[PDB]
Amino acid sequence: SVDSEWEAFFSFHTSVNWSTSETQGKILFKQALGPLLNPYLTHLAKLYVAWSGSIDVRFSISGSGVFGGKLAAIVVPPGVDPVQSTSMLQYPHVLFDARQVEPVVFTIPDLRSTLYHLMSDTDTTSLVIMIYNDLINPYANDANSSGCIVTVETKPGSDFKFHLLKPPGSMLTHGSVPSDLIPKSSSLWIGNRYWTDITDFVIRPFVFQANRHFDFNQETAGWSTPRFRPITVTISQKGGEKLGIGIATDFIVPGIPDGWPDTTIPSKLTPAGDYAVTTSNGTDITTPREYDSANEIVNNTNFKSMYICGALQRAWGDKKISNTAFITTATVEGNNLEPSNVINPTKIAVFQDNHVNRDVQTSDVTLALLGYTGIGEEAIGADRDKVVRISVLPETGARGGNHPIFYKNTVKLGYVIRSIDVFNSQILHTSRQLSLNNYLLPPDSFAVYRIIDANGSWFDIGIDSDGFSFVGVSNIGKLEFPLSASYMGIQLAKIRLASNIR
Amino acid sequence: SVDSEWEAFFSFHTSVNWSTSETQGKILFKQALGPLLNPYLTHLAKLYVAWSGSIDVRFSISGSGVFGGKLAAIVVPPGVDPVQSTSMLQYPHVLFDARQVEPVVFTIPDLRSTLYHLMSDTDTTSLVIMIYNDLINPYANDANSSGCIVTVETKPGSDFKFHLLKPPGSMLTHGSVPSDL
Amino acid sequence: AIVVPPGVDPVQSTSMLQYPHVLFDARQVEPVVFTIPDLRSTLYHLMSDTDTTSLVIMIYNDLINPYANDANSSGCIVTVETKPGSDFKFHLLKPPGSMLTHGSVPSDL
Amino acid sequence: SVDSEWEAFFSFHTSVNWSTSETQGKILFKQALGPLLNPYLTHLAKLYVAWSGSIDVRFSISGSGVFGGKLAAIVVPPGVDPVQSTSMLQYPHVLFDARQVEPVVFTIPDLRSTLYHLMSDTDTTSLVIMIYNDLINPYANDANSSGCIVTVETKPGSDFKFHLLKPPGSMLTHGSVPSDLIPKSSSLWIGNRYWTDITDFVIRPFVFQANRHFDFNQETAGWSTPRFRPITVTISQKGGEKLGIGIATDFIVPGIPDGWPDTTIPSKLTPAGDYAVTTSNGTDITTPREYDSANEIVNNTNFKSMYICGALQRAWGDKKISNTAFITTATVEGNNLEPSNVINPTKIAVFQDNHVNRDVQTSDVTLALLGYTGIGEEAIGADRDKVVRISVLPETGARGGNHPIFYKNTVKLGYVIRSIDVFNSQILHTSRQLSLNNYLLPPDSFAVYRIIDANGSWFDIGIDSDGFSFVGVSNIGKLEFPLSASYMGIQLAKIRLASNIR
Repeated sequence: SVDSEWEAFFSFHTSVNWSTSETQGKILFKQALGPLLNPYLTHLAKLYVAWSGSIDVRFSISGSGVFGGKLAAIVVPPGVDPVQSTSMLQYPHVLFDARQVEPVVFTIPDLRSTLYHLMSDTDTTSLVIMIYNDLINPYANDANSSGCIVTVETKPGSDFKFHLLKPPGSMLTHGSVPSDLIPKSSSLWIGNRYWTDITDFVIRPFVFQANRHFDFNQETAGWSTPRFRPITVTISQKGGEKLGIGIATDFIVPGIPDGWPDTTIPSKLTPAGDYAVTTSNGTDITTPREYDSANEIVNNTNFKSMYICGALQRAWGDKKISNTAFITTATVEGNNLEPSNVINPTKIAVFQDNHVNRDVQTSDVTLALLGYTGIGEEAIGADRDKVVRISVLPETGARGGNHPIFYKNTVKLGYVIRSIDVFNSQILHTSRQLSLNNYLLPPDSFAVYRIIDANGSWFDIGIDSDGFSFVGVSNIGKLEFPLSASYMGIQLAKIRLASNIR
Repeated sequence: SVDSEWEAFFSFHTSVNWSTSETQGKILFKQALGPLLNPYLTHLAKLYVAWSGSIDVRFSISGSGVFGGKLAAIVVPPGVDPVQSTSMLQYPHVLFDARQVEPVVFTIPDLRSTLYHLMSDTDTTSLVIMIYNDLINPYANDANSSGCIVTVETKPGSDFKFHLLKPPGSMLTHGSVPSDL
Repeated sequence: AIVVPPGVDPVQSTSMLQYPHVLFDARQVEPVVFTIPDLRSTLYHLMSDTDTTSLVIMIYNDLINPYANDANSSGCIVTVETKPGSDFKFHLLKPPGSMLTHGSVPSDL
Repeated sequence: SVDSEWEAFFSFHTSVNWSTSETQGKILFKQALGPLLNPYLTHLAKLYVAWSGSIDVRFSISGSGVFGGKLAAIVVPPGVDPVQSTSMLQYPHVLFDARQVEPVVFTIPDLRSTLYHLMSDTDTTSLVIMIYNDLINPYANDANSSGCIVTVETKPGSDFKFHLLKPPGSMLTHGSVPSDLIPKSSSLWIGNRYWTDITDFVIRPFVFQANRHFDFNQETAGWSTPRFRPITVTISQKGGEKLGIGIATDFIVPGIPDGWPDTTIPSKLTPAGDYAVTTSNGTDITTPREYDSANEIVNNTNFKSMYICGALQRAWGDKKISNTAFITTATVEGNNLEPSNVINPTKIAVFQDNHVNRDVQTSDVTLALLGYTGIGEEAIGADRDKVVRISVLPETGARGGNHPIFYKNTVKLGYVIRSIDVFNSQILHTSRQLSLNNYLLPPDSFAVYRIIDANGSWFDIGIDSDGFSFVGVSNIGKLEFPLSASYMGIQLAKIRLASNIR
């Protein structure tokens, strides 16, 4: 019928899990006006610049005649932001019961300062829901008793109409919706500190990483392009023995080579020892911890905590066969190698095949990345003292009841056989976008992303205004890895990201 | 729209916890007439000296289809003060069920001796609620079994309008609301 | 010819053309006259609002000439006139002297 | 005004370069009906399933009062496909002059068999343009005299309206528009046979490649996932010396490991010779060709044409240090290594650190990819005899006046210093899609893609129904590499892809 059928039916937006353990007064939908709500509108809005009117919002719950409880509805005017307190209720509101099978549908009228709302106006009328009266249940007791879900649909109000038709091509002055970061599919994900695909999650209280990490304003504390490619550096043949300290050749960070690893040696170690031990091979898996016993040991081997990497030797004047490569970042005074945490154009050591005293100079070329030195079960990047900052220290603490995560990756080792992994802050594909794009997100509203395994388990992940990953569970566990994700939008970080995991 | 939007929507007033251990007949809202009810009115009243008409009162409970019980509603005329006894019920009343999801909204009509109510008149019409029939619950037993809450909103009746406009500064003869200690 | 809505700034690339446009020929002796409709966020535009509707022109198809060869072959000029639209009217009458909050046009250096 | 402003103005579609050397009668717009034309419609159509009516088409040329020539317009009914012959004109047509400054605008009325057109119906009314009378120019002479361009816009006809509103989520039965393959940006492109970013184009008459190559029907002659990751194989320690022949561990091709290189040794060579020569180092660049002279030589070094790759050794029972890796695919009868072209679960050789006669077995683990053996200026994959087929031989000859290309990549070498490159068939990101998606394209209509450097140069690339890259120039040259692409749609491969390069 009408060429505007969407301007008629209802589209789903989001839904939340109202738990019986959720104390009186607690926000549930900080959702605000603006065509960013409904997807159709949001899509259509790509062709205009002007919007006005309101948006109807139908939503309901599936309460059982047993339950009892009431939800509140309040239309927050522009310029104010709702707080998760009670006082919010000393405001004209609309009570709402859990039994009511009839889904409620009211409208968020647009009160405006201007005539027409510029696409980007993030300051508009808003509506919210708060648990008036707790959710009671006749068979209380232990654990998270229960709690039903609540959905929320959306339909463009009647009085809602656009206005200014933009001419195609004239780049948008603001930024697209952040619901386009993580790829819907677990397959191609891969860490940002290491080119391996993720295979697990890390529930932590703190997170820190600058190398290849990008901010939401496109800025980056880092020192390297959001991609993994070979590292080409020119080192001046020392004539004596191993040297290090070789400045890069072509990178978007004066000195500090784009692609150069992350951490540094956790102790004033020296460069030497052939196949330096860490004892017992064949004695596979008798070893994790602190060397397990006297005979059997867990860590030494001289150049420990070193980044292994194939490498093509230059030749300058002459002499062949690549041969080595063992790197990191620290000060190379003498034949020692004290660790620096601050990274500058004077801390890039390596190992070589220099040789011959004519003092032939400017050796090598390139080297990649393959492994690292088996420092026990230390998932690289778990301590500030080990992460190398260029100046600043990008991080994030537990905002709201949410906790920060990492992305348990996997890093091959050498001397041993094959093992150990390493964390990760941003799913590579993300950073990639961050740097190449430019969005808009409230410094208090994450970027709700749904994750789901192959059974039923599912949880949400958020994105910090800085660019980190958050979770609403105290601990997550094992789940079928044929994972796939999705995007919801934004929600005040002050609310937990529900999940049906465990 | 109307420069009097408050004279339209409902504002919260107070709410109480109706427990299943609360014996038959027990007051819950000794609340009385007078602009002191709704905050908007109460605030606006600061500019007048005269008020009249009634005030509508919407309020409800969130009962579960399981529960059973009835609440009573009674409009106590001025000059009398409700007692927490049963006999109160041998008076025209309006029964009320815990299941009813529909929130009730009736009015407290202003019966008056005078023409216009002086701001301070603490002797006016009044409304109250009493637990007609206990609150029963199929899974009784030990401790304070359970008991749901009940809210109460307020909206200025239609026939409610002030009257005498006081000139600013002329100190108020009575006293402000104690909700400021 | 393309009418760029407010909040965006035209780039000297091609993609600009994957937008509703109006082709224009070099032969057409008839001078074209269209309007730049004002789409606005507010009700009335404050004198200083530098963020408004906009129009632009881009060379769709190169300028060809049957006698090519060396040097800057040739190339003709193009003019542009202006007339206040009908629906264009002011609104707030400022009282003299009340210093202007913004700044005069730089065409006076 | 109208919430349907697009249903009013005109949108650009495509334009062509009408040359004065273009002989009488030659198609220029095989364009056919269907919302796939206009982008707005095409986009909107995502929400329906039914469309009907016609589409208006405004387009014109910028002819100079000097020129002379006429273009023809013909509305080809459904079920027939226009031929690039003259006879096409013995059909009711509409003549068209080069001088006419007034842009013509007619409609392609929808004649239909059914009531409503199912989204996928590729058999509908169609319109085309053919050069009635050559393009004449008073100052003829040498070279490609001249020739002006012609554009073509589109606007949804009035009588054009959709019909069936599909419910979201119910996966589309057909396939999206192929205008979404190549990434708009030269940056992240990288070859499909090698993980290096492209840096040049190869104008060739023939093309062949199966490994990591995908068809348009999602099928692949290949033997490996459209991605680059380490190759893990288990080889049975021979006890004697070097072995090879080790079956994979986990790949979607029985035997043939996913990721295993492409070509094989071009001669019955053996496994030996330490730093086997190919003479003169330091004698840099005195050497390309056929060894240049007696003293100086260009190719031998025993294990020539071998794929170099770091590799982590297993250990089975015992004994350490990775150490080697040099691979390819051929039969390993004895200590010889004759080349097989046909690849089966019995042709995967390597080099090792087996040792000790207890006959300790099942050695190694993994190995990656770094280099190859300097076979002169041979851009790997330039001869059928060198490319390894699993059974079939995917390729493409010069369809129409168009020529096939490759993607001159870059592959590091060893013994020398650093040099030589290698071809490539599909821009990786492409194959990636091909395998993960499912589109629709006429076996005679490419996928027009525009390429542009940083000056002005620009040309088009097409996609074969099989999945190859084509060009409309006999030779392309050097151009500023800050390249970026785009997508147009589809055009009968029988037409050349114009370009403003050279």
